[PDB]
Amino acid sequence: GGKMEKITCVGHTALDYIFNVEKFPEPNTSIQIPSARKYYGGAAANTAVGIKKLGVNSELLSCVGYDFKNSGYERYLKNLDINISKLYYSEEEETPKAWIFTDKDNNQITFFLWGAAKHYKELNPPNFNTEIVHIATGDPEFNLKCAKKAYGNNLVSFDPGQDLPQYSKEMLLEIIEHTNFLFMNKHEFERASNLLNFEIDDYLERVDALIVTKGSKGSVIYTKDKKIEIPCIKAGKVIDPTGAGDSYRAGFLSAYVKGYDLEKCGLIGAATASFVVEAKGCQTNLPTWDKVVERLEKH
Amino acid sequence: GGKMEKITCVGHTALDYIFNVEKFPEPNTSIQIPSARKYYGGAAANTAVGIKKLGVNSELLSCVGYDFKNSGYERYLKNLDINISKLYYSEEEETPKAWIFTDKDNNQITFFLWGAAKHYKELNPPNFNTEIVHIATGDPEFNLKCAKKAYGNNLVSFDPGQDLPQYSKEMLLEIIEHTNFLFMNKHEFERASNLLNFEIDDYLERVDALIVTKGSKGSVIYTKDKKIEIPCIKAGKVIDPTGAGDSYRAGFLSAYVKGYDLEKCGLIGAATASFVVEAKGCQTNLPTWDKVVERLEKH
Ligand SMILES: [Mg+2]
Ligand SMILES: [Mg+2]
Repeated sequence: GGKMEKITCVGHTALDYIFNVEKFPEPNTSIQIPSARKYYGGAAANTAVGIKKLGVNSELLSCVGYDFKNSGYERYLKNLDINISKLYYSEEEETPKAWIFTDKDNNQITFFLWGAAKHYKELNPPNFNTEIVHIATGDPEFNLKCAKKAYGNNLVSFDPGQDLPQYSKEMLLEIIEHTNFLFMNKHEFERASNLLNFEIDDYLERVDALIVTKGSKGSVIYTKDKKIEIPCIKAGKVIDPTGAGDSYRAGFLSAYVKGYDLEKCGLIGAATASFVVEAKGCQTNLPTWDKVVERLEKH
Repeated sequence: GGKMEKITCVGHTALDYIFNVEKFPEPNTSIQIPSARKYYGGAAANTAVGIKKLGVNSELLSCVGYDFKNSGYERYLKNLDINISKLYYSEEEETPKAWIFTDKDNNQITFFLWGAAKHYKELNPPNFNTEIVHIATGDPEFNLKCAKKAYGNNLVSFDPGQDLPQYSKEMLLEIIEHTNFLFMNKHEFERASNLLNFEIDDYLERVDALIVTKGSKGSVIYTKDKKIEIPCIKAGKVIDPTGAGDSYRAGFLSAYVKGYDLEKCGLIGAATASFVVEAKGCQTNLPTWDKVVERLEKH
């Protein structure tokens, strides 16, 4: 049939570390970083936490490591009442991590430790009883299994994100054919469209809504019937843009479950993203529902 | 007076992590690393462990973090009978770490998390009762305090290493004036000599032995009386060159304490270095004394 008032987020739960260096080192040189704070991250977790903060029950499906057990992150999620019953805990691998070296002018070079994500290929998705299954970056093969199992039962939301290069023409077409809400940033949309030889109408033969996000230039929602332009919502002061995308999706999907029309979903996504960019870390300044509604009332 | 049959190593104790990536990422891209093994490291610790493996009692003076306590590294050092009574344990900071991203052609870009090394400026050196105080990379101000306190009591060994750029003409002259054995790699020697306007004889007015290491082209020992050429000792197969320098110093200083002439000290240093380069990690393939003597017997 169809399922309950909740959203499942599938994909990375990770610890993000931002290392403030002066200059990237040339061969046979040692530069340093004073300290490196850890932030709770991972696209799936970011989205799940944002959804929960907006008053919608979320559940998380990720592979975590031996250093997740009893650690800051686990207690943090338990304290937020996020259902983590579906987490796979690895005995051998550590939790996925992103080690981000950033310079003095603010140019970022990153890295992603796969770690316990190696386990996705050993696993198969459970049945989902949620209204929406949102598939964020993770293991593409497992993500396709999730889309193909959920589609026609749960609404499927998908954003290929930085995983996009790993999808062949054929595999991308397959997951999109099992997607209800397809989110892509503009660069990724152009790349996907060139790969698929798709125009907008080709996506809309397969999905219910295509949402192209353009950051500071807003977003656009395309359906069969309509093109909806969503403005960017002005933040107070941009400290960290990293969590913005996941937070827009968190807001959009939360609004959808809460029963608003797609335009309002877009506006809530935009308003949500405007909060997260005000602080460092993808989950640090996630807003409540009433705070997001209040900000849209001003803008 | 003078002191006992032991060597104090001052400076970094660190955890080294080598991350095997495909290509360094361009702006707004996510590449990955499958896993990242941890190796026991830090120039001071590397040297102390190498010394101990050669049958000479060593002690370590480093600032370590809250994640050192009870961790792999602490038990490992205790099990090797390395005196770690002088370690400073930080409550607030983590242990220094080196995060080394390496590519497919084998080009390395590195980073050094300062962490608990912030505490050196809060501390002052104890009296040392050892025959040699070896001062490796660390906090230059604390290192100078160590040299100035030890000189004329303990023999002082010093290598500015990758810290060399942090020393002004004046500060470098000062620590060298309190050094008995000065080690430098050739590039660092040329840089130091240009900065100081020193020729070899200028060093020798201040130090007892200047040891210039040239890796695969061997090393040279200069004293007032003599120039001693030390060949490189052929290894089996070079897997990791990272630990080679510290191991040469470990061998050289161990031989010195064991009462051999400087030429033999050089040869032992060379032979020791030939073992460490055969495996990944700076301490993983550290040889015993008899094994080092045996290898020189062949070469
Ligand atoms: Mg269809
Ligand atoms: Mg003098």
